[PDB]
Amino acid sequence: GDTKEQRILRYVQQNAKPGDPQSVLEAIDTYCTQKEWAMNVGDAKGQIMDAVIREYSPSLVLELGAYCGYSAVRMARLLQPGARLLTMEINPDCAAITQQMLNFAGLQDKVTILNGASQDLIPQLKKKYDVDTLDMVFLDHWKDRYLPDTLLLEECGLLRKGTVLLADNVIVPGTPDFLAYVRGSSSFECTHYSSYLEYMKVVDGLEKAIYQGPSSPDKS
Ligand SMILES: COc1ccc(C2(c3cc(-c4sc(C)nc4C)[nH]n3)CC2)cc1
Ligand code: NA
Ligand code: NA
Repeated sequence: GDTKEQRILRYVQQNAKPGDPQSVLEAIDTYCTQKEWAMNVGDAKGQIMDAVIREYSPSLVLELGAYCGYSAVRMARLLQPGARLLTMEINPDCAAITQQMLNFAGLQDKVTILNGASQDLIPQLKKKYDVDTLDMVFLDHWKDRYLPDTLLLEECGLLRKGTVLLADNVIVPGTPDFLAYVRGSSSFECTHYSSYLEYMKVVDGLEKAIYQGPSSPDKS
């Protein structure tokens, strides 16, 4: 039984070149803009992601919401040797697509795919995936989970001063609880990157929130 996600993967395999992540990105963006809409960061937002990756040169990245693997390919292709992407995907079939997408792109050695819910997997990272702290987190999963998973990352000790969080769709459909919290909290230094939705003629944006450390207890 044919699914949209299988169709995306098929289009890449036919038209992109194996071992060429850039051709894979172009294939998906072409498919989604010309053939069939799909939840896709798209190339405009993708360039903001690229710039963030290049600026901070993360050695360990956590992605929430891999879907078909476009963002995983986008980020992993800019990771240095020894750098790692951990990506989480709650749907088993999408997780399988993401693995095949990364395999095709030649990036499978840089990426660990975890199939499960963010709130179940995030607390296992220190013990099971030998994580200390994360250099960067990309949020693009269920929008009502941005705030609680950010709070969970903090309390699990996975954030350090300087950790970049980059969150997509903070305007459309919107994550106002997440935005209120990080912008108002002194634990996060925030900036907003506006970008037009490729399909919709509505303005969206990514929020970049840089962790400053835990807030200090009240003194004497
Ligand atoms: C209806 O809107 C959607 C639907 C699906 C998605 C995707 C997604 C979400 C997750 C979740 S959810 C959760 C609690 N932990 C994880 C890891 N993995 N992949 C991207 C496929 C994003 C937005
Ligand atoms: Na998105
Ligand atoms: Na803030």
